[PDB]
Amino acid sequence: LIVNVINGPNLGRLGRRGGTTHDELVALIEREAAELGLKAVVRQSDSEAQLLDWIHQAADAAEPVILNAGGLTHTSVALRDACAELSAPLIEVHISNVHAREEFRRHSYLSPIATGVIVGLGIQGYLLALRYLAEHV
Amino acid sequence: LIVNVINGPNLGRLGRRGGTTHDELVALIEREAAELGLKAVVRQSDSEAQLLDWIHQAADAAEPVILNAGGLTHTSVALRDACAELSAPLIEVHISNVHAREEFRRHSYLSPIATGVIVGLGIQGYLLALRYLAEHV
Amino acid sequence: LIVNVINGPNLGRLGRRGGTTHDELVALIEREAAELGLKAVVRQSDSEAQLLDWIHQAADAAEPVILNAGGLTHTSVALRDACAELSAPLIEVHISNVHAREEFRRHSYLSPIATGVIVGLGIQGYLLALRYLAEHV
Amino acid sequence: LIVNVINGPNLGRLGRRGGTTHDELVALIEREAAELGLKAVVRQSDSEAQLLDWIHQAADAAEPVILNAGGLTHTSVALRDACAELSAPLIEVHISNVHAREEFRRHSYLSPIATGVIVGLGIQGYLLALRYLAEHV
Amino acid sequence: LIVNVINGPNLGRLGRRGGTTHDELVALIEREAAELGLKAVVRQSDSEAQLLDWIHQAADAAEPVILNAGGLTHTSVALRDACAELSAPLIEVHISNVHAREEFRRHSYLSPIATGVIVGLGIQGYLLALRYLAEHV
Amino acid sequence: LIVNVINGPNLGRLGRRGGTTHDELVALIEREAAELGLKAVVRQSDSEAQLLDWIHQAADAAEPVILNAGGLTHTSVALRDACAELSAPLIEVHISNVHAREEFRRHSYLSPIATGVIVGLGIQGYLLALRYLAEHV
Amino acid sequence: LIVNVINGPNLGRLGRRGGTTHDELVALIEREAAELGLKAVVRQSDSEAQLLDWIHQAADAAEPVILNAGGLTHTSVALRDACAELSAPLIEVHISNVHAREEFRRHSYLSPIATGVIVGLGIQGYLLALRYLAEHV
Amino acid sequence: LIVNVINGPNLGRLGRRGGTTHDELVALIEREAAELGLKAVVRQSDSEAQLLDWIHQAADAAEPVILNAGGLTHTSVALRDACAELSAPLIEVHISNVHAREEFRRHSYLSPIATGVIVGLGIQGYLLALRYLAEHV
Amino acid sequence: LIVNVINGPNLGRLGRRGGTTHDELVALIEREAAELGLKAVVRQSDSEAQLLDWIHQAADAAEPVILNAGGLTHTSVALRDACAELSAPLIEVHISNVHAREEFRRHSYLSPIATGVIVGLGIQGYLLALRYLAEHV
Amino acid sequence: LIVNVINGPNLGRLGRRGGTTHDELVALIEREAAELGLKAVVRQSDSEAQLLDWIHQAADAAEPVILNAGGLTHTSVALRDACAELSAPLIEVHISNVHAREEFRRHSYLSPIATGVIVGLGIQGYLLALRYLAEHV
Amino acid sequence: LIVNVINGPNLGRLGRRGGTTHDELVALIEREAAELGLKAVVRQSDSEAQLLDWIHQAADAAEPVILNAGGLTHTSVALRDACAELSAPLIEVHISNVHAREEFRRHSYLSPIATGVIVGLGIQGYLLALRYLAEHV
Amino acid sequence: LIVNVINGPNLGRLGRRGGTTHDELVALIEREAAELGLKAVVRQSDSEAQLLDWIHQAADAAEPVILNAGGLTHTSVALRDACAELSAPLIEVHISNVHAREEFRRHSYLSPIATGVIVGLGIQGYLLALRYLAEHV
Ligand SMILES: O=C(O)[C@]1(O)C=C(CO)[C@@H](O)[C@H](O)C1
Ligand SMILES: O=C(O)[C@]1(O)C=C(CO)[C@@H](O)[C@H](O)C1
Ligand SMILES: O=C(O)[C@]1(O)C=C(CO)[C@@H](O)[C@H](O)C1
Ligand SMILES: O=C(O)[C@]1(O)C=C(CO)[C@@H](O)[C@H](O)C1
Ligand SMILES: O=C(O)[C@]1(O)C=C(CO)[C@@H](O)[C@H](O)C1
Ligand SMILES: O=C(O)[C@]1(O)C=C(CO)[C@@H](O)[C@H](O)C1
Ligand SMILES: O=C(O)[C@]1(O)C=C(CO)[C@@H](O)[C@H](O)C1
Ligand SMILES: O=C(O)[C@]1(O)C=C(CO)[C@@H](O)[C@H](O)C1
Ligand SMILES: O=C(O)[C@]1(O)C=C(CO)[C@@H](O)[C@H](O)C1
Ligand SMILES: O=C(O)[C@]1(O)C=C(CO)[C@@H](O)[C@H](O)C1
Ligand SMILES: O=C(O)[C@]1(O)C=C(CO)[C@@H](O)[C@H](O)C1
Ligand SMILES: O=C(O)[C@]1(O)C=C(CO)[C@@H](O)[C@H](O)C1
Repeated sequence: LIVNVINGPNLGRLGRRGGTTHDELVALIEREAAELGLKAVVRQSDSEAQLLDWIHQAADAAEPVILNAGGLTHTSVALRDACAELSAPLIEVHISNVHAREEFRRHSYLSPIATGVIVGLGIQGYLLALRYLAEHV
Repeated sequence: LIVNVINGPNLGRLGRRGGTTHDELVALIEREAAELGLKAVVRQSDSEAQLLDWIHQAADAAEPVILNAGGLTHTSVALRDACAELSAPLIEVHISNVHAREEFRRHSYLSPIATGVIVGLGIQGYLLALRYLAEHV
Repeated sequence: LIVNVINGPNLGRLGRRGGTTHDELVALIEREAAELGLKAVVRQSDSEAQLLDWIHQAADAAEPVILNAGGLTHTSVALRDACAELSAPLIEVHISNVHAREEFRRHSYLSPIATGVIVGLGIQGYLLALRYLAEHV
Repeated sequence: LIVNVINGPNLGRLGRRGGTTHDELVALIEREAAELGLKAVVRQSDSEAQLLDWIHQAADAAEPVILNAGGLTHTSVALRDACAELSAPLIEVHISNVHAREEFRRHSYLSPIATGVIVGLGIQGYLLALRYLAEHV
Repeated sequence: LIVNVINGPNLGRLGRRGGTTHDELVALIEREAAELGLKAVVRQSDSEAQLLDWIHQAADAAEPVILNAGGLTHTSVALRDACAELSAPLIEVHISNVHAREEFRRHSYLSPIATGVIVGLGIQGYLLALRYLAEHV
Repeated sequence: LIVNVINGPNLGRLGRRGGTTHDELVALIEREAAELGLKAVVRQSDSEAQLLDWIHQAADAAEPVILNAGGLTHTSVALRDACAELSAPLIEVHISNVHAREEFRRHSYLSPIATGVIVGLGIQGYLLALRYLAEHV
Repeated sequence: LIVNVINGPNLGRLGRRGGTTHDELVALIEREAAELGLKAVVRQSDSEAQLLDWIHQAADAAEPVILNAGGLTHTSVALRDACAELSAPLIEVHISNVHAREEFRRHSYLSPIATGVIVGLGIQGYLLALRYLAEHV
Repeated sequence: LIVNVINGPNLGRLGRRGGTTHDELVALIEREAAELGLKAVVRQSDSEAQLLDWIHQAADAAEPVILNAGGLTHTSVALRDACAELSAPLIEVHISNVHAREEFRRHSYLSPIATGVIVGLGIQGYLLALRYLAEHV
Repeated sequence: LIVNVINGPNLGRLGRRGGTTHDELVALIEREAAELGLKAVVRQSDSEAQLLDWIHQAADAAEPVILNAGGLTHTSVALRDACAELSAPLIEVHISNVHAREEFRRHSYLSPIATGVIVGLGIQGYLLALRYLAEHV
Repeated sequence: LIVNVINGPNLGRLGRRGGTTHDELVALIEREAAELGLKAVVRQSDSEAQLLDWIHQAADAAEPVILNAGGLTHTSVALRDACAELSAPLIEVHISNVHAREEFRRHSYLSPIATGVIVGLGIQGYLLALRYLAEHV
Repeated sequence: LIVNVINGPNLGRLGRRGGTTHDELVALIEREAAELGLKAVVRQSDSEAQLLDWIHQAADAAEPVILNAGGLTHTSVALRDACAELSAPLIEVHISNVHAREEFRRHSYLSPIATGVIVGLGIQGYLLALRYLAEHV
Repeated sequence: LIVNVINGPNLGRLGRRGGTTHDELVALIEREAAELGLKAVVRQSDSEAQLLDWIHQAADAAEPVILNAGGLTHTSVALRDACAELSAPLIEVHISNVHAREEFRRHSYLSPIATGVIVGLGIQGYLLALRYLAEHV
């Protein structure tokens, strides 16, 4: 019924970073989420402690999370441990294809405790992640 | 307009392997592909040489491929080299979450030369992969 | 009651490869298997897709497998995934002592999902593998 | 004519460790060894220095050894160097399937200087190891 | 005379994470610390920058620290560098046994610049850490 | 009610190795163990086979063990396998901070099958280990 | 015309950490920067999210950055990704010689996407970094 | 007198893959092989089992092989084991310079059991390989 | 029109090292190079600085190089950097099959910046390398 | 008062290698060194033995060295051992950013025994290195 | 004045292992040690606990040790820790050249805490080790 | 009858590097070599090409070599290949204990093709190496 979309560091910068901005991204998600009969609560923070607080809320609330954690994907165990609490499905999103880049990008602390992972499908990955969650209730 | 869905070894065995069989899988894909205005040509082979021949056809034809190559994902460079020819988008599909399993499963020769990757969303990954390709023409 | 003996690539070549040929090997197994009150269905293929099809049959049928997969032992995850289905015991056979050779030979994708492993006892390993299966029904 | 069965540390504890005890194990081996026309001299020690002294005796005497060295398998070069002297066949036995366990268990200092290796066939591995030695004189 | 107990990310969640909550934990520490003739100043933050500021205070003040840094243990050099300043003893605490879990958990940037480490003794580790500090003034 | 304190090689040498000797150590433990309402049975051996025999006794008896195995910590799988039998809690003790020394010292075969680990708190670690066991019956 | 000097965690502590404090450091930079005809905007934060926000400003503004990111150098991909946006030159500064210390300090996520790197020249590295930027406009 | 030229997977695709096709390649080899007084029997297959059967024929026949095994070079031990039988010279051919590409391409299971290796000289490598074999009878 | 053949350390010793000496080698190359319509300028030095000076000349002159750098192949980046300047083709020659020897021999700093590589074809590799260069002008 | 600038192999080639030649480089250094009140003695050699002899002179003389050792940076321990003697400061210079290139370039035997390191600031690094040495007497 | 020669496991077997036996070895050492004005106390044990007890005696007594620890060289930290106590010189002896054998033999826990090491000079290494100790008092 | 003592780079510097100089070293060797009935031809060079030329002479001449190759020990394959020619014994000498230093010092390309190795016995190692060669003719 409710989905939490959580974006980590440097995901404010889309565009600036042919560029669809985060404000547009929120717009998209929220539209494609109203057709699915869902509500999308989309947030972005550069602060790990903020991201954690949001994932705590989703844990207590048992609402599924769609998480594009940015560069913390590859480095953060604190984040992963907060994700591990979640009882509702967790879906890991990457806009770029990470496996086509630096080799250090090919490890994710989050993948192994997520339900599943979408990578390289761009902005639409978010929308697809939504559609998975709609069809699994 | 046309999408090639290609399944590698042991993907005949779905079910037998709560189990949705491959025949059902073909049924699904072909239905969700008719709503998208697409045609889905879905095949499965245990033979690498067959898989290659199908990817050659898709290369010459420039039709996008959705490829769940099975255990050849982790081992086959021949396959990857055949995928590399493709001019149309390539999407890598995994039913199980591979990153939640054996560590050797977390390397894919295909990922780095694919457009993108879906993992752990089950049978639906195929359907989502479709939807990406529809929205990108 | 029935045992499947499956030999992978280059195991046709025994002798040619002091040499007991595969035809002799089949002869042996089938004799020592009649004394044990068993039936031995012994096959050999250079084709992975064939090997898989045979292991599929043994999976559906729930008949134990004795598998000397050759050089695919060290490289094939597809094979291992097909072996993983088996409900009846799986025994991995190696004629040569693999640990006495190249270091890459000392990893087997099959070992960890087999019941057990015989290595370096030559042609007789097959016969011993039989005897294990007889005494465990 | 004579076979030395040598068990390393913690192999006294079988049972205690559905459990067939070492005393039963000795009983087994000695019975299945009388049918083969062999004599089985079965010993067990937690002391490496004792194990070595027994392998020295077998070296001087040129009597084949069946050796389940326990956790010293994975760690001991001293043992391996004592085994290296043997002129009669050496067979390495493991009750559990070692490759199905911790990854550190998948290296054996003994394997490369043994004639061959049996793993995961339980208590019977000893009996099979016997049968190899009978048929090779 | 004064001890600083510092808990890192996700240590607010004890219980929720049979569960003794952090508020209970603070209660414990502060009780067992009054019997030892000590004062326990116990804090928790998800923010690394906050944790650092607290460790700066303890550095300037030369008051011993008991630090359970959470998932930052395994990843943070910034934290370790702040701990390195401390002149009073530093004790690293882990509730779970970390060595019994994922292999990446078995490296701690903090251990080598701590006085010592307690792991897997649960909530009591904190109390024991206290008792070390009491007996060493 | 009874605790087994077991010290491995070179732990006789405390002092000789500002030095509190083992005889003093036994004295300590036995005093702090009488206040806790416990009995401490403290032994030390340079012989692995002896250490194993003591851990066998504790296994059969189901009495908790406090084990400082010395340099066998880092090398011995035989020891670890004997510790694995224990049903009562096992606590691993290190006097020095091992993580502050050679890098090879930072792996312990014992840690992952122990209840927990104390490191770098000196002689007192033993006393703290006691106190854990008292409070957990 | 304008240079951004950005210092990461624990760089407030210079001195306390023969010690020239950060306030002195700012004093220095700002003096040697007025002789070069430049303006130096020098900031320090323990918060990664703050550091990122400052690097975002420098990215949008296209003003060169001199960045001593502290312990986040060795661990942070989020930081590196924010640095990657910069169009103006980026210079990485280290006061201590990092290659003369722990081996983990010899990898920097920042180096490969920086213009260049100064290491071990102490406080003056900042001043030299300035002088590079003056001579390259 | 006779040379076997064997091409592995995806070597049908030359051109399609400035492009000289395989049919042209066969044409070349067969021309430059008639001047050398040789006969060239050139085949190509995507099927490993076919490649093996051809190498078996060359083994029995003791006719030298020129082998460009494609992506199976880097992955196949079965192939290597079939090549190992050959008594006549084996020459490994690569059109592209493999060492100038992905790092995984820089290991060949075939190289160590070949007579020698040609890499990066393009289509002509085949012709040079011929010329070696002519001058060595 | 002109080819530079450059041999590194210990290549004076051919023969001494069934042995064709370097003087013979020069003789060969110069003969097979006159039939190809080429001129071969063949040199050998044990001195890296000399080898570099010769490769500098070939760089300035834009004349192709055939380089058998000896043991500097596996160790020298200085050499590789000098080879990198060359605009004319560079061909790496090895008399022995290097991949059939020590594992450290299987890395070449030169391979990745060469046009191509010949290995294990003996003295003739030089002659083949010539023939490549003739046919590519 | 005197500074030794020492350039290793292939640093003669600047320009040839938009290009400022070594002769220009010497010109620069010597000018910017006269303003600093210093004398710059700048040399370049492709010969390691020459470089060593120059560093021996600087060692005996106790005059600081600025050393851009070229490709010997990454490979030479002999050089590093000669640098280790120096009592006056040693500064390591790299024109290119080495960390932005091949991964093997990111280890320097010299860095850990140098005072400090400048990398990627081009020709000016030399001038900055000078300025460090002037301000530190 | 007194030297302790200590031989580890399997060093009883010299000869049996052209063979000079240990009894001869003791004879040698004791003769060449009387000419040097020394006394040689030569012992051998397969038991680590015995070896340790002897090294404890040499530690307390401050008499130099010549130690050929056999296969415990490569595996034993307990031994190394006992050797670390010694105040008198420790010399590590190996009869065979260990670096010419298996790669695992090329690490010695003892080397780094020994005064020095002799390897591959056969039985005489002992005599040379003596001569070092004579000339260093 | 004749022994070649060859010292590599930076071994001129003994003393300067309590210091016995090389001139003294030559003096020593030549004295202790006259008592042994030998002649010692002792040379030192910083030039690898010189060292090689000397080892070539010893190869042709079949006179044993005592080689302390300095930092080229750890890096040079060219040297090792020149040493490999020698028919007379080769003894590797190190003054310092190399295993007590940097970890990169614990690999020697020379050790595996030497007769044996002396390390950490200082200047006397040379004299002992002599004595080995005297007693082995
Ligand atoms: O582009 C993405 O999807 C990505 O997850 C985001 C960031 C941050 O921009 C990067 O840190 C990741 O490597 C990739
Ligand atoms: O389940 C999947 O999606 C998967 O791609 C398929 C197979 C084959 O069943 C496995 O070989 C892969 O590891 C995972
Ligand atoms: O000899 C065997 O038992 C073996 O399994 C078979 C082959 C193929 O001959 C090899 O590929 C294996 O390494 C070993
Ligand atoms: O169970 C076995 O066969 C085994 O060899 C025995 C021990 C000791 O119980 C373990 O140390 C080995 O890992 C496995
Ligand atoms: O449970 C612990 O003691 C621990 O330190 C805490 C966290 C965070 O909950 C984890 O990140 C650590 O891996 C283990
Ligand atoms: O000091 C300890 O606590 C320790 O467990 C003991 C020994 C043996 O003295 C060492 O072998 C260990 O590395 C550390
Ligand atoms: O001293 C430095 O220049 C340095 O960049 C700073 C810190 C933080 O003090 C450390 O984290 C770095 O390793 C080194
Ligand atoms: O181009 C070649 O020579 C090559 O051997 C062929 C293929 C298959 O095209 C690739 O799989 C190899 O990496 C390189
Ligand atoms: O034999 C060769 O072709 C080779 O290039 C030459 C030398 C030097 O003899 C060796 O250093 C190389 O490993 C191999
Ligand atoms: O460009 C440099 O600064 C450098 O030190 C020089 C050389 C040699 O040109 C290269 O060998 C180094 O990798 C980088
Ligand atoms: O031969 C030796 O000198 C040696 O130290 C002894 C043994 C035991 O024989 C081996 O375990 C060592 O690897 C080598
Ligand atoms: O001191 C030695 O014996 C040594 O061989 C010599 C040098 C060069 O001084 C060093 O390069 C070696 O690491 C050690």
